[PDB]
Amino acid sequence: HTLKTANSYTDVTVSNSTKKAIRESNQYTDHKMHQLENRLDKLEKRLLKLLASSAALNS
Amino acid sequence: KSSHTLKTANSYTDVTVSNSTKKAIRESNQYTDHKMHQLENRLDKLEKRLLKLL
Amino acid sequence: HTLKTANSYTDVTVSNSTKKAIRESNQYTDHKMHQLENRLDKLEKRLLKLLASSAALNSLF
Repeated sequence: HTLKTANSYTDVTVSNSTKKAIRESNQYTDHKMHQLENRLDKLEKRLLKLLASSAALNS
Repeated sequence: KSSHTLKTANSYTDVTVSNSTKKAIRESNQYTDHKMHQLENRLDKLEKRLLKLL
Repeated sequence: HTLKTANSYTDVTVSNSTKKAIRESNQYTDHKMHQLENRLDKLEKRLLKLLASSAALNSLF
């Protein structure tokens, strides 16, 4: 009786814990990828500048 | 009966919880590798376009 | 009771687990993001340099 009840309480709580961990870690991930996306957006705009600048250098 | 029962149940907890810590770290590390491919591919492209442009 | 004690042990163990997995996943994500940031810093620097010498050449000419 008691062994089965504890082990099932373990199973259900553990399974909720696994979800919460991944949920929270994957949200941190999304947070860091956003920061590197912003950075890549800004790079790409700088490259677009150099492109026009290069074509203008010809002459 | 009951210290035997407490002990058995805690041993169950220990192996189940640790496997789950490992499980959660594996899936999150996988999701992160997924988001890293897309970021690194974007940067690969940018350096390629700068090199071409040069 | 034995059940109450077993379940309390389970709650502390699981809570410590959640904290540990999140910490370790996040440390991973931090190392992978730091590597890219490094790559990205080098290119930022090259671009600023190429932009200023082309923006200089334009002005001169």
